[PDB]
Amino acid sequence: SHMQTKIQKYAGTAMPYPNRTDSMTPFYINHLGRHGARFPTSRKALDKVEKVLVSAQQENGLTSEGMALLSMIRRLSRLFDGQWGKLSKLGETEQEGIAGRMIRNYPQLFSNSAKIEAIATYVPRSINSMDAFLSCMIRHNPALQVQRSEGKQYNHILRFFDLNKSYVNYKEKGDWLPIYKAFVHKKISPVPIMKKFLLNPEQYLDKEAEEFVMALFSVAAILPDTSIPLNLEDLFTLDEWHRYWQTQNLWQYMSKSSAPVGKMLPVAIAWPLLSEFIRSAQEVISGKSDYQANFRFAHAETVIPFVSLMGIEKTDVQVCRPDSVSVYWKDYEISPMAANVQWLFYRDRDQRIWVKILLNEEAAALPISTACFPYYSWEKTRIFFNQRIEMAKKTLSVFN
Repeated sequence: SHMQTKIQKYAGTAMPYPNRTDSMTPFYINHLGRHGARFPTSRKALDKVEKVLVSAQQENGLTSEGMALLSMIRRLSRLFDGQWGKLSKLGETEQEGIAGRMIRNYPQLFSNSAKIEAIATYVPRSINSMDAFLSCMIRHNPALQVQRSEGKQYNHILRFFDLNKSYVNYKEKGDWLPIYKAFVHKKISPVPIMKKFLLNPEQYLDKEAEEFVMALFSVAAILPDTSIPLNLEDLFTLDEWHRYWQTQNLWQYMSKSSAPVGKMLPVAIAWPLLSEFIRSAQEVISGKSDYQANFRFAHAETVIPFVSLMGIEKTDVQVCRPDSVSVYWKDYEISPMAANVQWLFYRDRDQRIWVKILLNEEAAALPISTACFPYYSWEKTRIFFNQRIEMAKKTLSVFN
């Protein structure tokens, strides 16, 4: 159903990894993956919902469906306790699927004693995502050679967003914040939603009504990622989900991607990862290294600026009008749960190197020419990426 599939898209970066199917041969794969589907990282939204409903209960202010909602929220509070930020069973099976289709699509690459390396951040959901992925790989071919490592030593290429002080300030206090808040006031109409759950929804101040509804969307958006057999998606109409998504999509765009208000600073900070991608590929191409694949497990704030910095079409657009961002830039197409980028390298009969870019396992486009899409000349692509890195360094030089 197109309605239910649109509602899933409106979960934004909390969308579960989409459904993918099986199916020449690459000699190398260069990979970046976000962790799989996870529990919420913060109790703030759930607490806010429970607090508002509990006060309404003591005021005898709940509708029949509001009482049903409160009972559910108390249950979720018990089920989420001790589980915040953890990879879910669904998150493991997403990684098993991504690895599984890779192995079946390219059996020759991972055959015999092929060599692979994986790295992850120090964050458990990303370590455990790498392990679900690696376990699948080893199950299919126990003769793989496997190097596994993780931790803060990879902060420079996987958590660059924590290391640049101008970006940290921008993320926390930047000029995007008033724009986001104004956009929320325009998009979000709380009274229809609160009318389902609360008697006299009009007695609530606009700000607390907004905050309650925003929190409830947040709880409902993350529940499909937890492997808990409970659902809140029908609380909202398709239009209401659409409006909520528009606000969160704008937040991700402005805080983490190419919005004009960010002056490309949020994108520029990813250049060390793009540099390391090129370096690992060049060493395999030359023979200095003989890895068949490099895998990397990290975060949405790793993937989003990395994709924009590569210049994948429709991901680095600099949209001048906030209300237009949703038409041109879709975070669920870029960084859903388990979002991943794969560079597949090929050698043709004349020994020329070609690369194919997969974004969530579908061919992605670069703003350079090729006579045989989706394959790009590696020479052309490397030069293009090196120019992107040089641009990124210039951008960072203008913000200390």
